[PDB]
Amino acid sequence: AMLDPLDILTNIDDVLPYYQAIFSAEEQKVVGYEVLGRILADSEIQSLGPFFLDAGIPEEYKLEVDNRIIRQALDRFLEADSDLLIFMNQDANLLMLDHGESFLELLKEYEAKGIELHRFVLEITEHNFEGDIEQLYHMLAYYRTYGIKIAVDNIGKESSNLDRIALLSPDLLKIDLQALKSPSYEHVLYSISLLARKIGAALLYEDIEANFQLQYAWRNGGRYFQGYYLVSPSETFLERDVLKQRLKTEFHQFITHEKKKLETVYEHSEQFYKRVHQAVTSLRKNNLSSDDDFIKKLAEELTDCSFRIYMCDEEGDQLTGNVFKQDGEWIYQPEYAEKNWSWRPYFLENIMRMRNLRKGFFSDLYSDLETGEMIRTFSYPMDDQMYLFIDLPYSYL
Amino acid sequence: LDPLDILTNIDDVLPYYQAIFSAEEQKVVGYEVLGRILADSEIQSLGPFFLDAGIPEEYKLEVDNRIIRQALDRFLEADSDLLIFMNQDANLLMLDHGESFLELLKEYEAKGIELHRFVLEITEHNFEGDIEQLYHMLAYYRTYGIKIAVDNIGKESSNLDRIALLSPDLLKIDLQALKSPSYEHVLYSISLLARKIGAALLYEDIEANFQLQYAWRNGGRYFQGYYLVSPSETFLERDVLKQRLKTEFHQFITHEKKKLETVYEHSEQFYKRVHQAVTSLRKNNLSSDDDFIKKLAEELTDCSFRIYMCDEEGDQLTGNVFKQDGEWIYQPEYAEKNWSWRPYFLENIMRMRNLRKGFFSDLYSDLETGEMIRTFSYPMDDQMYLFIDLPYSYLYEQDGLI
Repeated sequence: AMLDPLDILTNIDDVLPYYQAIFSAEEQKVVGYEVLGRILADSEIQSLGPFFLDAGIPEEYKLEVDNRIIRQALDRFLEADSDLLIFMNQDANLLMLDHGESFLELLKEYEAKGIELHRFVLEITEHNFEGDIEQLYHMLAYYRTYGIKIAVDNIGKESSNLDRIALLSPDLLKIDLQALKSPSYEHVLYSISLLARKIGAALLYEDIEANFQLQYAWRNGGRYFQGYYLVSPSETFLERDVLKQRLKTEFHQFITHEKKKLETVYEHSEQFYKRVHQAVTSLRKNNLSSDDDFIKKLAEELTDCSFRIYMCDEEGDQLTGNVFKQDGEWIYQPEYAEKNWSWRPYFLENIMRMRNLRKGFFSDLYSDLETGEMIRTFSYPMDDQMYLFIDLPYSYL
Repeated sequence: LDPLDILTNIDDVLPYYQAIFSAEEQKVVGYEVLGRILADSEIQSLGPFFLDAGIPEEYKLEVDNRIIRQALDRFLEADSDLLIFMNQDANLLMLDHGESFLELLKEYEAKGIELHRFVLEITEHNFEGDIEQLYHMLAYYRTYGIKIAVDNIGKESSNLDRIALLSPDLLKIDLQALKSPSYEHVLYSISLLARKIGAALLYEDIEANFQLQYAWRNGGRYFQGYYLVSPSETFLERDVLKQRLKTEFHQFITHEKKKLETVYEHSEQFYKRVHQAVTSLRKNNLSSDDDFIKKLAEELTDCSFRIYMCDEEGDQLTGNVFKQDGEWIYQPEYAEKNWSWRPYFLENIMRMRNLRKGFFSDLYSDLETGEMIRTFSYPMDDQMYLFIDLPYSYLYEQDGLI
């Protein structure tokens, strides 16, 4: 039914490369192309994808096929726009058979012909590589001295290891959104983008098929985009501005969606600090020496929109019980009035921030330690080196 | 030790324990259950035995069962709120889909140990089986209130997609490896994801001061190691270490307070320098934006290497001015590029437009130059925004900006 190894090795002259355009967030333009293996068989252009991913095929015959596709690709690039990036898949297991010399030579051959080496983006999967990371790293680090870029593919799929990835110090991380097709996957992208920001790697999102995938990509550090939604593979290079208009309008909308969401959260914060300021000022006029009193009085005076309320000093010591709210009613929890919270990620920073601003503010959304529901906590500066804290549920309106 | 010396002396086998410490109170919250054998009048590890590949599972399970039962017996005497950390081999566990082990757990549920006190530590590094099959029985175990800890995070088992899918109650981070480089960045991203999904961090193998320091500054909720308390055969007083930890953390707090304010102070003094420069250069001067930054660059020559301006939506209003090998250059092509996809970009505009002050970004890697930098963001008139990138050569000669 489908292609046989022998169908390809017999018809090696029919083999050709295809190209898929990669687009940028910056200029919403064609930044480069991925070179893909193809074959014209029985009046049909079909994929060499499985052929290269088949372990039954002797490796020497693979190189001879890949060699032809690459030489054609790079010939196409010679007579095109000289700043285009060239995205190529290479098997690191196959590449190591000679320490990547013949491949580097091939690339070195094209530099002399007219292609700067820094245009080459070499796509690789670290979890398919057997043998020492240190041995591979030095090769790629030697590769890097010529400006050859290293992309790492299929992040977090089978034996994917963030530590071995970070060490390879890649120029580019390739992310597919297949495990998105579901609440928790956006935190994964969020953490990845921040990691990539620290280690100095750009994010390319691939296999973008629908509009929501492009949005998720754009709002999680995506610098480069690829997929059917943008452009399918073809044997011809496209105009560099094909999708400029489409994408310019689509990004403006993302920008606008994101700005509004920030306005809302800020608006609700200012309109919450108001409710808390009035209550704090109106009740700190009455007998509540022990701070434990004030809390259970404050919890009642908020519009049934609290959760947990407690006070701390500048070194994170809780000198107040908890006033937990379950089923729209109070609970007093003296037990917690002896804990240190300086270990919590942003705690100390906030205390400091509150002595400068002299204003309250919300944290970002995070999972509540005891319940597990998404919350924000409002921090309020009290008189005499003290700080009020208010845990606050979803707002899943 | 021969596996035969262990198997025929199955009676000498015993559990040991290592305390795990709370961050809030500085007290013991549980004990990891460790396997030992008294052989030739000396306590020895059973680790080199549970690792051995030529010993059939029949026999590993026989020993494991003896240890666990003795330990849960010991727990039945101690405090009713102590956590029980048991490191269980996923392959051994999955031989019967966890059935028998859960059966073992239910028996002690019948004797008065609430299932929510159990912390099942899993190591997915070793797993030969179907991975979503394991997560299936792990999700099932959770329906009884059992807590799930994932092991070797950051190093061998460092996959975000997988942590999130399981969403475990605990992440155990080993700190031997520490003895920022790549590793600290990986831990940092894991730390964030954990705050978002509700997994507490347990730092184990703490055997020095800088490791305890590290755990505490990096969201560590629980701590374990030689530095704190070595493994013994007996439970300790629950406040055994409260005083040593209480003061040792105060040093950490004061060192961090001092560290946070020095950065904050520098940002303040930086803002004043830039405010003078802009207002001075812009006041009574009729020249365009691109000409303005070229002049700003020269005024700030000693502390920057890139300067450019953008509007409310991230559109760059100017080309770049760029300092390459000590001489400023002008790159017009950067005009009209959009930066809104960068993390924090729209958030920062929001902050500037409401705070009406400028500020330093945190340390991040410059994509072009390849060095750790900081960017300074400044709000100007007419909803315009100024960005000044600082070179590593400037940061390192300032106190505390790395």
